Amino acid sequence: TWLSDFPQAWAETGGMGLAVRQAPLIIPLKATSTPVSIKQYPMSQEARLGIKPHIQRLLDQGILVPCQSPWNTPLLPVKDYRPVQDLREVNKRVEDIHPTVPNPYNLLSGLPPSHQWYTVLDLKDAFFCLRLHPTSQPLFAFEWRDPSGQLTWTRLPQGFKNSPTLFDEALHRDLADFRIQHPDLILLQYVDDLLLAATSELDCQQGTRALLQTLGNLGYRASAKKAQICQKQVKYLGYLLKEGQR
DNA sequence: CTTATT
DNA sequence: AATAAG
Repeated sequence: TWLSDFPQAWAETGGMGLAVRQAPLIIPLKATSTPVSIKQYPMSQEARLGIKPHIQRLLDQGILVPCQSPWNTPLLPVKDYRPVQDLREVNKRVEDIHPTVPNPYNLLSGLPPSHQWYTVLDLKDAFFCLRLHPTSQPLFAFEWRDPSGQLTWTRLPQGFKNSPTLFDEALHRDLADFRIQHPDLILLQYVDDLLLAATSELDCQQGTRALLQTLGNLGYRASAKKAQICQKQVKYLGYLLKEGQR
């Protein structure tokens, strides 16, 4: 099965990803920025117990680490509890980058009628596959208490304004060669949502095998549960792709 | 929780 | 002078 043939490619069997070819990211600040330390609003025990096992898993995975930082932003006290960091004051102090992710409408314009066999993959915990340079880690620090200090991220965090664009650009670099090796396949990338299109069932099977092999080797992980493999009809970016339509 | 947006 | 999102 698709599961068995590519253990490394799937999130369910390959472990947490890590994009091994990508240098740890340095996050430039605006020219006038200085650190902001925002106090953590008190969190109820209910919310703290809800959040706690997620924090512990991330610590175990090395995605969070202890730190002491002059930066601090709050975790939401009401966040099915999973921690959500309010990074708006950090985002304001980080230098802007050009938004290079295409909007879905334009992206799908590059899908020709000749290619009507589809594979759709979504990468699991995509931002977390990208390492942050140690110099940039303190930027994203927050407080954590167990009724005691700060933690921060060692990977590109949720809620950071440039994460989608930086991920999209990193994956484009990592999939550049795949595109060159498979000139007859169509590959659409929208941050962590991928569409592979081919002219035949067999070509789509072979391409999908090569894409999974490649993604796994690079350190990314796709959702086996959500995967739509070699169908003439798929759901991609809120559209139903069918009979060359939409 | 905070904060931007008829 | 509810709303959606970090």
